[PDB]
Formats: sequence, structure tokens, C-alpha cells
Amino acid sequence: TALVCDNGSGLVKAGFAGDDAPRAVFPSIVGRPRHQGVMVQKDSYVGDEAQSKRGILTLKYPIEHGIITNWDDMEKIWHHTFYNELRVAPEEHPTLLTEAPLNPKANREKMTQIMFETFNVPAMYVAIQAVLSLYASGRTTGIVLDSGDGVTHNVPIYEGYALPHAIMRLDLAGRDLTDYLMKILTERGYSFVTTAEREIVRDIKEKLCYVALDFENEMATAASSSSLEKSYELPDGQVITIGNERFRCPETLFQPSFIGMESAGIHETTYNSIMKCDIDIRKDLYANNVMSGGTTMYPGIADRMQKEITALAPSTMKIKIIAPPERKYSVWIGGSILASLSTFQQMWITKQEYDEAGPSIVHRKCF
Amino acid sequence: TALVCDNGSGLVKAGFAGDDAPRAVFPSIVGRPRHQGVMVQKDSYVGDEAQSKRGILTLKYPIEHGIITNWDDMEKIWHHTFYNELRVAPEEHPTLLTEAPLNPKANREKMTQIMFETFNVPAMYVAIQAVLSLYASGRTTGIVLDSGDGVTHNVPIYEGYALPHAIMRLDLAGRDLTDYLMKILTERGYSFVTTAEREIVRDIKEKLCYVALDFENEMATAASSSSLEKSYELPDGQVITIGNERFRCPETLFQPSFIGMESAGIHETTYNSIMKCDIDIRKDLYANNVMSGGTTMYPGIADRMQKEITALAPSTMKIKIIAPPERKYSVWIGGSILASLSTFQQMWITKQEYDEAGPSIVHRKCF
Amino acid sequence: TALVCDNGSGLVKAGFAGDDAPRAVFPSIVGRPRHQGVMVQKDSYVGDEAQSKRGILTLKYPIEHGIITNWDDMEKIWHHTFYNELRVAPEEHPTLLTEAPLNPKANREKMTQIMFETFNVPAMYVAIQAVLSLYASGRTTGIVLDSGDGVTHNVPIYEGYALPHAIMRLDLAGRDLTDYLMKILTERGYSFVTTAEREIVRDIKEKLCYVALDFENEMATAASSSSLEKSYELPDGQVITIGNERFRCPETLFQPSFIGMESAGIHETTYNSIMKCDIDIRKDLYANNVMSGGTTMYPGIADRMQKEITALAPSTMKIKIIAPPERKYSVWIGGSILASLSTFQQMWITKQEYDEAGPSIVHRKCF
Amino acid sequence: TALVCDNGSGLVKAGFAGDDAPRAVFPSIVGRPRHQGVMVQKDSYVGDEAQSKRGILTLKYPIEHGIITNWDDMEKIWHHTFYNELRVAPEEHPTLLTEAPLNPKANREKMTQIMFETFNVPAMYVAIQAVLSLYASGRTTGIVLDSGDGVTHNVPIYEGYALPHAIMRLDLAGRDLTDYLMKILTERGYSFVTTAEREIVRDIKEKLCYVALDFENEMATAASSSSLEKSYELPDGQVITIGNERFRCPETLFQPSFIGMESAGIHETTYNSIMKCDIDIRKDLYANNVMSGGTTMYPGIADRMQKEITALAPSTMKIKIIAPPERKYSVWIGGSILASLSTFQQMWITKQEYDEAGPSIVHRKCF
Amino acid sequence: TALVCDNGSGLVKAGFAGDDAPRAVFPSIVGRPRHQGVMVQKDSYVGDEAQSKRGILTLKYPIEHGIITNWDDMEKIWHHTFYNELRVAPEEHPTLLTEAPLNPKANREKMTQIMFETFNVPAMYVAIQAVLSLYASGRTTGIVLDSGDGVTHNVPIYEGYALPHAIMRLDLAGRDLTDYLMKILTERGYSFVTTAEREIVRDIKEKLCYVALDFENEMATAASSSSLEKSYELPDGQVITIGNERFRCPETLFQPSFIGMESAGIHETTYNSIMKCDIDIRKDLYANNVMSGGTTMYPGIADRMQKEITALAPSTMKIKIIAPPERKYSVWIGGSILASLSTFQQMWITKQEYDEAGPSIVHRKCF
Ligand SMILES: Nc1ncnc2c1ncn2[C@@H]1O[C@H](COP(=O)(O)OP(=O)(O)O)[C@@H](O)[C@H]1O
Ligand SMILES: Nc1ncnc2c1ncn2[C@@H]1O[C@H](COP(=O)(O)OP(=O)(O)O)[C@@H](O)[C@H]1O
Ligand SMILES: Nc1ncnc2c1ncn2[C@@H]1O[C@H](COP(=O)(O)OP(=O)(O)O)[C@@H](O)[C@H]1O
Ligand SMILES: Nc1ncnc2c1ncn2[C@@H]1O[C@H](COP(=O)(O)OP(=O)(O)O)[C@@H](O)[C@H]1O
Ligand SMILES: Nc1ncnc2c1ncn2[C@@H]1O[C@H](COP(=O)(O)OP(=O)(O)O)[C@@H](O)[C@H]1O
Ligand SMILES: [Mg+2]
Ligand SMILES: [Mg+2]
Ligand SMILES: [Mg+2]
Ligand SMILES: [Mg+2]
Ligand SMILES: [Mg+2]
Repeated sequence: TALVCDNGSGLVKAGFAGDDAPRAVFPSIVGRPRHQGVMVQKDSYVGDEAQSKRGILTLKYPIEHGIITNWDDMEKIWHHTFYNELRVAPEEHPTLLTEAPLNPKANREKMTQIMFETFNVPAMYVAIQAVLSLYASGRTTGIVLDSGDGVTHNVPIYEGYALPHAIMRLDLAGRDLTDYLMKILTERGYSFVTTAEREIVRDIKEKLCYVALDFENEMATAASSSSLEKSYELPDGQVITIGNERFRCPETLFQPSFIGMESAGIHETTYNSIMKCDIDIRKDLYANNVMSGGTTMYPGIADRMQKEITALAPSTMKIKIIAPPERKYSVWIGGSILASLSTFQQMWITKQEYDEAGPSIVHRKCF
Repeated sequence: TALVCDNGSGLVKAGFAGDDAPRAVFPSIVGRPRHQGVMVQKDSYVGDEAQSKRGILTLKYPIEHGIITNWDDMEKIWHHTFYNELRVAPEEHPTLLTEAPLNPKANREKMTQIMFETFNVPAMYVAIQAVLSLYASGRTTGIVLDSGDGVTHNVPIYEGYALPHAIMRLDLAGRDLTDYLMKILTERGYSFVTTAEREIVRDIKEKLCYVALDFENEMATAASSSSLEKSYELPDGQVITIGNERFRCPETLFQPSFIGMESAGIHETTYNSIMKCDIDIRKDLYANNVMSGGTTMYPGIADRMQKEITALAPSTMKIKIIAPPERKYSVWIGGSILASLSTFQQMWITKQEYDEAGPSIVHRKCF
Repeated sequence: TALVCDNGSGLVKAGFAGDDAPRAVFPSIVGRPRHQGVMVQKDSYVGDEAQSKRGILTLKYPIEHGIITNWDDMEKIWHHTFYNELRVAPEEHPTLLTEAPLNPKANREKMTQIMFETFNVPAMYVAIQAVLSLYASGRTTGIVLDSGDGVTHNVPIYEGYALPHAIMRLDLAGRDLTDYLMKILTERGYSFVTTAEREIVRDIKEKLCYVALDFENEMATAASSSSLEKSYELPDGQVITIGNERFRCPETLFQPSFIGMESAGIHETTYNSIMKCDIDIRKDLYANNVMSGGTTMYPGIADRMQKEITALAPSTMKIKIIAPPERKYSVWIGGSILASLSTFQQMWITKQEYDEAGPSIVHRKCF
Repeated sequence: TALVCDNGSGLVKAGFAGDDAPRAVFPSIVGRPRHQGVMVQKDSYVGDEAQSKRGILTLKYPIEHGIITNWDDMEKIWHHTFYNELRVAPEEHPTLLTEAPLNPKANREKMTQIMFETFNVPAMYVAIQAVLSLYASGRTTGIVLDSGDGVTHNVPIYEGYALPHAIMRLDLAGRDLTDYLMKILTERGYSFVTTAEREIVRDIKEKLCYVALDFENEMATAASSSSLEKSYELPDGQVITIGNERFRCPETLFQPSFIGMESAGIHETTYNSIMKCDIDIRKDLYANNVMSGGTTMYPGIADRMQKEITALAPSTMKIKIIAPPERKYSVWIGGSILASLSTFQQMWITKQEYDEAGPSIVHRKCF
Repeated sequence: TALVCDNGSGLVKAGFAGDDAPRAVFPSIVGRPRHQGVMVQKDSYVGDEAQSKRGILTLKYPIEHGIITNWDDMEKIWHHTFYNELRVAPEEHPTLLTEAPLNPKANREKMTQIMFETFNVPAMYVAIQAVLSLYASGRTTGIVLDSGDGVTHNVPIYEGYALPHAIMRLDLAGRDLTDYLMKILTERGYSFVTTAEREIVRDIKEKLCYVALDFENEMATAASSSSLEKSYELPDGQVITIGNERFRCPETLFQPSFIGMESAGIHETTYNSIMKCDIDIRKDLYANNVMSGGTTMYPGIADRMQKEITALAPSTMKIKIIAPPERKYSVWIGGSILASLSTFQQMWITKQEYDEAGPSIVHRKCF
């Protein structure tokens, strides 16, 4: 049986191929103590253990914007995933890994070298995350908008063919929305500065933030009453109240200039990706907008995407956003489907063909 | 029962002798994927299946200007015709094939070798397309103007005798008009460049183009108003509007200098063919101008031919253009009539006389 | 009842003795297809059927200058005459045939062998054409000038006696005038070259040509105006105009040097024939010039003959040209009179006396 | 000194009387630009200048079948001949022109009117081309077969007397052979359609075509091997190979039915011309068959003519074909001899006698 | 004196006719501030001023693929060109403008309306860019391959005549190569996303990119060593190193499938354009391949074009690429030559004839 490990910038989703949900879901964090130990305590903490002790830790994400920046810490996370969360021996399970498109080549080359030389897996494979999301939805045609913690990317696929020249990638996702919410919470006098407090702000975002259908009408509503204001209790019992910050934070996805980015919002990027595709496949792409990832879980985002793309596309086109309730795990679920296919068993990169080609084998066997 | 297969440059018309319409009509195209397959898809697509997936295919016509240029792809089309469209075993049906006059000898020699050695037909026959059009009209006398996708040819026939020295052939037909319409659509800012977009332009032509009775008066009318402008919705919902391009594209048939050809238009070519015939048969040829093929289906082309030839011929001659409503299938219908005649059953090239003479038997048994 | 068949070089005149006009008059031509048959058509065409399809035929005259040169084709014409035009069984009708004087002996010997062994006539007879013309006019004395398509001959007859030493024969008649008109029509740019176009020129001659009373005064008139120019519409609607060719073509009869012949014109030949006769019969011959045949049908030819012979003969002689309006059929009409005479019923060559003497019986029973 | 200008359908041969070769030989063509001029180029090009720029020109022959059909273009060619090729003033040189026999009268009438009123020559003369060929050979007796680009004609001459009734003319010559070679080159897939490509085909003919001694034995040889196949490099570097087309194209001269003509071949036409002559001159005509013109330059044509006429003539007659190596210029060389004769200086049509008679003077002073 | 303004998709080249180099060369960009102004700054920046402040601007090209898409911004660029770079009054200088072939009609109609109604020029003219390149090389014959920032086009010209049916246009040029280099620089971890960073990538391309003579041998060389790797210092002092990206970016010109285009490379397009021309001009076109524009400035592109076309053309043809060192300004230099010709002074569209015909005068006076 194969292991499916979706290493996001934010969460690790790991499990066994054939299952319908990841067995292990924990934050992709390494924490190290930043204070003085006085009682006669590990040197670092991974995952949920780092989250429960974050008050005395400095928390580091080894993956930023889909790119592994700390390889020593990433190896701690993979080690924790295999031996503590799944409790398997990696040397007997083929491992399917995931990646964002348009990543640096050295990223998946080092993932291959570590899987084969540190964990000694028998076979591995690196899939593109948006492609796995289309497996999860049971489709062969559609434009996938995957947005997690690090990357937002669009991959148009038609009858199982990717249009790589139409792939869009935007380094604006959940972690940038968390940083923006931290910044605009200072307007109400709430100061979150440490890495542990950034975890509190992320939890505020996941519970209170939503996408306004019309942003300017929502700003006028929040300015005329308090029907939109909600409260949130902090870990120490302090209660904070937020109003228009609830929809200003997700609005950055549609207006990246809020955080100083020049790029277009996710609706324009989806439309630009479709318009780069051949005219004869555009109608099928308009009807099959698949959303996946945690950053697509905001209340009202599919209705907003529907409205924004409808305004860009021709009036005769039927725009349909496919936002399944389980789309937070679509990449893992699709990787579980793929790794269980009998047609896929020839696609693995085995340890034998890695020894005769080195880590560059991953560039000619994986899309 | 015999198979009648009219292999045009543009369409395959195939069916059974005795019927009144082809059973299978599909585009004579082979499509191959030009993008990267990512989901775990055939290697090539033929006919209507290539048309429905043309967004991700590069489309190739194996026949250009009546001449088969890709014999591997032509065999895919014949295989698709026999086994998928008609669903017959070719080894038990005599097969009537069609050809344009003044084709290279090797073209019908290779058609014979493939019918007898790849499909193992019991008997076959290659007829001239314009002759079959005269069978379809129930005549034995007339000058046939057949214009399809590849070839425009004139064959004068009198009392069942062809005048081969008066046969005219012009490599200017539907596909050259499609290419010209693509070129003049750039004047309005519409860019069609790929082979899939050429299929869209062909559909625009078949719906909006017509033959002006007086070209220069029509150009002045289109320049003074918008009564001639029509709209067309593209596959992706974009609406394009065209005005004088509607009649400028078919005008190339009467003025081949629009596409840089030195030859005369179809009206002068018809007249030159009649003037090469003996003076005593010209009056019967003037009264029996038979038009066939898809390129004669433009609205107003028989009225324009009538007016153009009347101006070339003597004033006492009665010019009559026979343009039946079913003339798009005249070659197939005439081949269906011919293959059902009891007098024709001695004309087949049987497998026995092919084995004692080789593929060159086709040159002494078929006109 | 007897059959009367006048086989001219140009026309067949056939009918029944006792009638006053031939029942069947058709061209003495055999046509064979010279093009490629493509529709699934006889091997040869005779008579009026060859004339209506002459555009695709090569036309052959089996009789040239009164002499049958193609015996297979002549038998097709006789077969067509008996079974298709007259619709009789030749084996029950005595057949009167005609011939020009001074023909080869083998010509009428083969006519006898074919009538008795191919058509099995009960009796036959070969008459001289000029003698039959004198029966048609009701005379027993006169010099007959018979001119058809092949031969012009003079036969002086006095009180029912022929003067055979005074018989003149000139191989210059209608077909040579047609060939000359074809040649001089090239002066105006009209090109008639094929055998079908020779039939068109013959029709021009029969409608527009006439005999000038004074040739040199007519040439000066045609050169000073256009009062003599006439138009003629060709079968394909082209209109041709001819001026002095109208009387230059018949002038060859009076000046055979126009076509390179050394012989004298028909007026000198008539006079030379009379001057070979005995002096005591010349006065009756001068008063009884009988003209017959199609080549004597030109407007103005009797007036020209009258003027030419008057200038040759003594001033005291009364020259009279007998040119009846029906003289185109005089040979047939006279043969109809002869074959109906009760005195002629002993003159037939019966099948019984042909079996005991062979085909040479015709030389001792027919003049 | 006199100018000798032989205006063929294909080439202009011009020079000075007394010389032994034409000074100017160039194609009788007028070219006009058929494309759009973009750089800031004459309106028409004549002769060799039209040949070097034929890629962007439409080429017109003003003479077709010996008859000048475009008088404006013919005047450009004469103007180019006098002022650019010979560089003379025509108003001081008597000009000998040539013509085919049996041409329209208006052709040489307009040549006379243009020479006297446009170029103001002092005197001119129109000779028959075949007669000049007999001057070139130094004979007074012989039957001349002249075949150029437009006309094939036979003129029998005996002791300086022409037999005009025996003159044959056939509108089948070099240009019809070029058109036929273009047609049968399509059997191998070579398409020559434009007027510039017709010039390429003419060059192929002049280098590769020959006359087979026995046509049917040559067809069997070409079908059993490749010893007859030759290659030819096109102007753009493409190499074409032709086999039996090399002798099928000249075979049309002996079998005009290849191009749909009903007439007899040049061997039968030569024999028919001799048989129209008086019996006492035929033996001298059989021994003096003079061939001239470019269409008699095929390798093997004199041997084929010798064999064909020997089979038609009586076995006791000595058939001799006189085919000199310089017979391509025989008409010009003979016209140079004639215009230099002291006996010819009374034969010119002077400007004085043209003013008192008009252009019709040419019909009573020139044969 | 005339103004010559070559408005490319990338650069403005402007100057005075008669000069040998453009006086003003600046980027065809409009920049607008995208940040918040805090110090108490224009609303937009044009040209080199937009390039020096691009850190705080969003940069827009008003011309895309040779077509002006933002007419307000294009008018800012023309205004900046006249009044700030050249420092002239446009109302006293005739202005020669340039355009790519096969542009929309409305593009040059709006250029004419703006020149006459906004800048009030006395006269103007719109030339085709490839034609001006042939003026710059001093030729009248040649096939021009012009490739700038927006368009690659081929125009074959022979003796000053364009063959418009053989004009090829490909919307793949410098800006598409810059976008592709941006995409493949992500393989090494370099992220350029903003419009200002696209200007940095364009500068990398112009300094480090070259055309490999053999692409697959170059890919093997770059994979076996580091002899091809070069460094580049970014504006902020960061040093980037690139290896095979140096020749993969220009390889898109020969393999447009790298960016998902179905079209053929520039070598096949040049050959297809020549093969659409008449066979008699192809040899002169093969010897006169003129390259112009900034996208032909890659090291090794003429050697690669020479090798690619040699492999397509017949072995006997002499392929010669004319790539002058100043070909980056060939369109301007040729327009300077043209606007100085005395023959061109009648070709201007004057303000007088614009008032009587409207902006559509440009379609009947300019090619
Ligand atoms: N209900 C929610 N509403 C808004 N954002 C959410 C929600 N749940 C998760 N997220 C955000 O999704 C991001 C990552 O989710 P995931 O799809 O697992 O991405 P990754 O694969 O990068 O770990 C996190 O930044 C988190 O804040
Ligand atoms: N209604 C129409 N108007 C104009 N053109 C048409 C129409 N229908 C078909 N055609 C053209 O006819 C051409 C071929 O038709 P067809 O007679 O089947 O030719 P072929 O035998 O070469 O396939 C195509 O190029 C198509 O564009
Ligand atoms: N009206 C006419 N004028 C002049 N020639 C005529 C006329 N009618 C017939 N002919 C000519 O008479 C010739 C033969 O007529 P006919 O007396 O029947 O001769 P034959 O007996 O040889 O057939 C033909 O060549 C025809 O051209
Ligand atoms: N060597 C050759 N072999 C065959 N044909 C030739 C040759 N040379 C010339 N011709 C043909 O001769 C024809 C005309 O030659 P020429 O005698 O000058 O005729 P004209 O007088 O009509 O110009 C041309 O059609 C040319 O193709
Ligand atoms: N040395 C060089 N190497 C490669 N590309 C270049 C070079 N110089 C300029 N270019 C490219 O040429 C393109 C435009 O140049 P130019 O010929 O001025 O085109 P335009 O007329 O469209 O402005 C730009 O995209 C630029 O990147
Ligand atoms: Mg993810
Ligand atoms: Mg067809
Ligand atoms: Mg008669
Ligand atoms: Mg000649
Ligand atoms: Mg440019």
C-alpha cells in the first residue's frame, strides 16, 4: 500500500492510498524553545506538540510559498509524519508527494534525494497539486483553482491534457491573508506580533472571516451598524470584537493591492488562464471551475467567484463553480485515488532507476 | 451490395449502392494531441471525434487538392469509414471510389493497392467525380462544374462521350476560400490561426457567405450602410460581425487574383471548356450546365454563373444552370446509381485481374 | 412493286416506283465515335442519325465521285435504307439502282453481287442517272447535264438513242464546291476543318451561294459596297458574314481552274458534247438542255448556262435550258417512271439469270 | 539594305538582308505586372526582358496560330524589334515580312497599314514562310513542311511554281505540343499552370523530347525499364524526372487525336498534299521533302517522317527528307536571300503605290 | 523635412527623414503610480521616465502584437515623442508611420484620424515595416523577416512587387520570449512577477540569450558542465546565474510549441512564404533573406536560419541570410530613405484629401 503525503505550506496531510481521508493532519511547524530552562525538555517540537507549547517556542514554517526553505526542519517533519503520526516504516511503502506547479527544479530534486537516501522508500512520485484536485472531483476536464497556505495556482485541464502555458501561479494565499489580518487588527488596538500570536490570528481568520458578495456595499453596511461585528475569546480570556476586518481580509484574494501586490485577483487570474486556452475548450472550462484548498473555504467565496467570472466572460457562457464541502482535502483525496489506480503502478520512480540516473530522474518522469 | 465511398478533400461520403443518401458523412481529418497528458487517451482521432476534441489536437487533412499526400493517415480514414461508420467487412463488398480528373497516376495506383492488399476488397473501381454528378442528374449530356474542398473541375460530356481534351481543372476550391476568409477576417481584428480555428472559419463561411450578383455594386452597398452585416457567435461566446467579407470570400471563385492566382474564374473556365468542344455540341452544353459539390452551395452562385456565361456566350444561346438542392452529394448519389447498374457489373476491377497485372490495371479499366 | 434507290455521292433517294417523290432522303454518311465513352451507344451511325450526333463522330462518305470506295459502309447504308427508312423486305421487291456513266466496271458488278447475295432481291437493274433525268422531263431528245455531289456528266440523247462517244464526265461537283468554300472562308477568319464542320459549310452553300450572271462585274460590285453580304448563324450562335464567297464558290463550275483543275467549265463541256454529235441533231440538242441534280439548284445557274452557251453556239440557234423546280429529284423521279413502265418488265436482271452468268451479267443487260 | 523580320507565333527573327543569321532572336511575348508595386517599373515588358521577369508578369503572345490577335501588343513587339534589337530607323529600310498560307486577308492588310503608317517604311513585302524555306535550301522544287509555334503547313513547289490547291495547313504546332506536355506532366504530379510555368515546360520540351521511330515499341521499352527517364532541374532547384512523356509529346504531330484533333498527322498531310499534285511531278516531290521550323528540330523526326512516308508512297519511289541543321532559321535565311536578289527589287510594295490603292495593294502584289 | 516615427510594440524610433539613425529611441510604455503619495508627482510617466521610476509604477504597453489597444495611452506616447523627444511642432512636418501587415483596418484608420485631428500634421503616410527594411538594405528583391517586440512577419518582394498572398504573420516576437524567459527562470528559483520585473527580464534576455546552432547538442553540453552558465547582477545587487535558459528562450522562435503555439518556427514560415511565390522568383528569394528588428539580434540566429532553410530548400539553391549590424533600426532607416525620395512626394496623404474622404483615405493610398 502506498503513502500519500500532501506537504502544504501550512498543514501536513498524510495517510494511506485507498482511504478517503488523511489519517494525520497536523501543522507543518517546527518550534524551538526561546527561553531559559530552569527545571531539571526536547530541543525542538514538531506539529501539534509545537502548537500546544507555542507560548515558549519560536515557530518556524519550513515551507514558504510552496518552496522548502529549511531542509533540516523539513526532514524533522517527514520523520515525525512517518514514525509518529502514521507509524510506518517508509522503506516498504511507495510515497506519493505533491508540489505546486512552477516550483524551482531543485525543490523536487531534493525531495527525491531525501526520500531515497534518508527514508529509503522503495518508490516515490511527485504530483502537481491541482491535478490531484481534479481526480478528487471525478473529472477529466476543468480549470482547478487550488489555494492553500503558500500558493494559489490555476491549472486548466481538458480531457486529461494540461495546458502548461496557461498555468498561473500567485504567491498569495492563506499565510499572506493571516499577515494582512494581523496588520489590520492593529486598527482596533489588538497587537499580535510573535509567531505564537500569528497562530491565534490564523484561528480568528478561519472562524470569523468571510467573502463579501459586494465589497463596497458591505463596507457601507459595516459602517452604518454593528450587525457584522463578532466577538472572539483569546486563549487568556480576553475578548476581541472585529467588524469589517472579517471581509477585508479575504478581499485581498480579489484585490491583491491591499497587500501591495501588482497582480490581479483570483477571478481575473482564472479568466486570464481560460483565455490563454484554445477557443474550442473555453466553454467546458467555464462550466468546470474546481476550487480546492483551505483558502477556498471562506463562506461566500464560490458565490463571489461565480459573480466575478460571469462579469468577465461572455453572457452566453454558463459559469459553474464546483466547490465541494471536502475541498480542503481534495489534493490528498485525489492523490489517494491516483496512487490506487492500476494504471499508475508503472509511473512510480523506483529506487533502481534512481540509482542509474540520480535525483534528476524526477524531471523526466513527473509533470 | 457495393460500397460507394466519395473521398473528398474535405468530407468523406460513404454508403451503400442503391441508397439515395450517404450513410456516413464526416470530416476527412486526422487529429493528434499537441499538449501534455496528465491524467491516467488515444494516439490519434479521426473524423467527427477529431472535430469534437479539436481544441487539444492538431488537425491534418490527408487529401490536399484531390491528391492523397499522407497515405498512413488516409488509411486511418478508410479504416474508420469501413469499421466504425458503415460497420461492414470490406472483404465482401465491391468498393466504388472517386477521383478528380488530371490527378497523378500514382494516386489511383496506390488506392488500388491499398483496397486490395490492406482491406482485401473483392473488386473496386475508381470513377471520375464529375461523371458521377451527371448520373445523379439523370443526364447523358452536359458540362459538369464540380467544386469541393480541393478541386474545381469542368468535364463536358455529350451523349455519354467525354471530351478529355476539354477537361479543365483548377486547384482552387473550398479550402482556399476558407484560407482567404481567414486572411480578410484580420481586417476586422479577428485572428484565427490554428487548425482548430480554421474549422471555425469554415463554419462561418458555410453560414454567412454568399455570391453577389454584381460585385462592385455590392461593395458600394456594404460601404454605405450595415444592411449586409451579420453576426456569428464563436464557440466561447464571443460575437463577431462581418460585412463585405460575406461576398468577398466567394468572389474569389470568379476572380482568382484575390488569392494571387493567374487563372480565370469558374465562369470563364466553363466557357473555355465549352469553346474547346466541337461547334455542333456547344448549344447542348450551354443548356446543361450542371453544378455539384459543396462549393457550389453558396446562395446566388447559379444566378451569378448564369449572368457571367450569358455575357460570354452568343446572345442567341440559351444558358441554363442546373443546380439541384441535393448537389452537395451529387458525386455520391451518382456513384450509388452507377454501382447499382446491371451494365456496370462487368466494369469492376476484380481481385483476380489485379493479381495478374498489379496496381497498373487501374489505368486501363478506369477513365 | 419496285424499289427505286438513287445512291448519290451525297444523298440517298429511295422510294417506290409509281410514287412522285422519294420516300426516304437522308445523307449518305457513316459516322463513328471518335471520343471516349464514359457513361454506361452504337458502334456506327447512318444517315440522319449520324448528322444529329456529328459533334462526336467522324463522318465518312462511302461514295466518292460516283464510285463506291468503302463497301462495308455502303452495305450499312443500303441496310439502313431498306429496313429502317423504307421498312421493306428487299427479297420481294425488284430494285432499280442508278450510276454515273464511265464508272469502273467493278462498281456495278459489286452492286449486283451485293443485291443478289446480301439482300437477295428478286431482280435488279442499274440505270444511268442522266438517262433517268430525261424520263423525268418527259422527253426523248436532249442533252442532260446532271451534277450531284460527286460527278457532273453530260449525256446527249436523240430520239431515245444515246451517243456514248459524246458522253462527258467531270469529277467536279457539290463536294468539291464545299471544299472550295471551306478554303475561301479562311480569308475571313472562319476555320472549318472537321468532317462535322464540312456539313455546316455545305449548309451555308445551299442557302447563300448563287451564280453570278457576269462574274467580273459581280466582283466589282461586291468590292464597292456591302449589298451582297449576308449573315448566317452557326449551330453555336456565332454569326458569320460572307460577301463575294457567295458567288465565287459556284463560279468554280464555270472556271474549274479555281480548284486547280485543267478541265473546262460545265458550259464548255456541254458545248463540246453537242459538237461531238452529228450535225443534224445539234439543233434539237441546243433547244433541250436538261439540268438535274442538286448542284444545278443554285439561283441563276440556268441564266448563266443560257448566256454561256449562247456565246459558244451559232447566233441562229435557239438555246433553251430546261431547269424544272423539282430537278433535285429528277433521277429518282425518272427511275420511278422507268420502273413502272410495262415495256421495262423484260429488262430486269433476275436472280435466275444471275446464277447462270455471275455478276458480269450486268454488263450485257444494262447500259 | 532591307530588313527581314520573321514574326513567328513563338519567336521574332529579325536581321538584315545579306546576312546569314538573324541578328535579333527573342520571344514574341508581352508581359504585364500582375502584382502590387510597393517600392518607389514599366507598364509592360517585351521579349527577353519579359522572360527574365516572368515570375511577376502575366505573359501574352500577340500571335496565335499564325494570326495576329492583339494588334496593340504586336506593335509593341515591332517597335521593340526596330528600335531596341536592331537599332535602326524603319523609315529608311524596306521590310520583308513573313506569313503562313491560308491566313485571313485582314491579317496582312493590317500588317501593311501598320508598316506604312506607324513605322513609315519606304517599301514592304509579305512572303509565304514555306516559300522562303525553299530559297534557304537552294532549291526550286520540293514540298516544304514548315512547323513553328503556331502553324504546320505544306507547300508543294515545282520549278518555282506553287500548287496552291495542294497547300495544307494544320493549326497544330509547337504551342499545342507545349500545352499537351503540360497536361501529361500532371500524371507524375508536376503542376505547371501559370503563363510563366508554360515557358518552363517549353524549355523541358526543347531539351528532353524526341520522336520515337516506332511509338508502340518505345512505349513498351519505357514501361519495362528506366533507360529512357531523364531529369531536369527547375528554376527553383526542384528536379523532375520524365520517361515516356519525352516521346509522347512529339507523337502528337503524327497522331493529332492525342489532343482531340480529327486531322491527320504531318506524314499523312505531306502525302495528301503530294497526291493532290499532278502525277508527273510527284516523283520530284517525294525526293525533296524540306523540313523547316523549330517543331522539326526534335531528334528523330526526319527518320520518322522518312519511315512514315515510305510506307504511304509506292515502293519504287525514293523518299528523301531534307532536314538541314540550320532549319530553325530557314524562313529568315530564305527571306534574307530573297530580299537580296536583284530580281526582287521590282517586287516591293512602295509607299507610293500604297497611297493610291490602300492596304488592299498587298493582295495583288504578294502571294 | 519629414518625421519618421516607427512605433513598435516595444520601442519608439523617431527622427527626421534624411538622417541615418533615429534621434529618439525610448520604450513605448506608460507608467502610473500604484502606491500612496505622502510628500507634498505626475499622474503618468512616458518612455524613459517611466523606466527610471518603474519601482513605484505599473507599466502598460499601449501596443500589443502590433495593434494599438489603448488609444489614450498611445496619444500620450506620440505627444511625448513630438514635443519632448524631437521637440518639433507636428503641424509643419509630414509624418511617416509604420505598421505590420495584416493588421486590423481600424488601426491605421485611427492613426490617420489622430495625426490629422489631434496633431494636425500637414500630411502623413503609413508604410509596411518589412518594405522599409528592404529600402534600408538597398534592395528591390528579397524576403524580409522582420521580428520586433510584437510581430514576426515575412514579406517576399521581387523587383519592387510584393506578393501579398505570400505574406506571413506570426504573433510571436520579443515580448513573448520575455514572458517565456520569466516562466523558465522560476526553475532556478528566480521570481519576476511585476511589470517592472518584466523589464529586468527583458534586459537579461538582451545580454545573455543566444541561438544554439544545434539545440539538442547544446542541451547536452549545458547538462554536462557549466561552461555556458553566466551571471547577471540585478538592480539590488543580487546575482543570478542562468545556464540553458540562455538558448532555450530564443529556441521558441524555431519551436513555438514551447509556449503552446501550434504554428511553425520562423525558418519554416520563411520557407512556406517562399514556396507560395512563383517558381521563377524563388531562387532570388533564397539568396536575399533580409532579417530586421530587435528579435533578430540574438547571437547565432543568422547561422541558425541559414542552416534551417538550407535543410528545407533544394541542395542546389544558394541560401544567403542578410543580417546587417544595424538591422535593429532597419525599419526606421528605410523609412528615412523612403521619406526622402523625390518619387515619394506624391504619395503623401495630405490634409486636403483627408477632409474630402475621411480616415478611410488611408486604405486606398497606403499598402
Ligand atoms: N474555514 C477556513 N476559512 C478560511 N481559511 C481557512 C479555513 N480553513 C483553513 N484555512 C486556511 O487554509 C490554509 C491552508 O490550508 P490547506 O489547504 O491545508 O493548505 P496547505 O496545503 O498549504 O497546508 C491555511 O492558511 C488556513 O488558514
Ligand atoms: N452551404 C455552404 N456554403 C458554402 N460552402 C459550403 C457549404 N457547404 C459546404 N461547403 C464547402 O464545400 C467544401 C467541400 O464540400 P464537398 O462537396 O463535400 O467537397 P469534398 O468532396 O471535397 O469533401 C467545403 O470546403 C465546405 O466549406
Ligand atoms: N439549293 C442548293 N444550292 C446549291 N447546292 C445544293 C442545293 N441543294 C443541294 N445542293 C448540293 O447538291 C449536292 C448533291 O445533291 P444531289 O443531286 O442529291 O446529288 P447526289 O445524287 O450526289 O446525292 C450536294 O453537294 C449539295 O450540297
Ligand atoms: N530543339 C527543339 N526541339 C523541339 N522543339 C523546339 C526546339 N527548338 C524550338 N522548338 C519549338 O519550335 C517552336 C517555334 O520555333 P520557330 O521555328 O521559331 O517558330 P515560330 O516561327 O513560330 O517562332 C517553339 O514552340 C519551340 O518550342
Ligand atoms: N541584443 C538583443 N538580443 C535579443 N533581443 C533583443 C536585443 N535587442 C533588442 N531585443 C528585443 O527586440 C524587441 C523589440 O525591438 P525592436 O526591433 O525595436 O521592435 P519594436 O519595433 O517592436 O519596438 C524587444 O522585445 C527586445 O527585447
Ligand atoms: Mg496545499
Ligand atoms: Mg468532392
Ligand atoms: Mg446524283
Ligand atoms: Mg515560323
Ligand atoms: Mg518593429
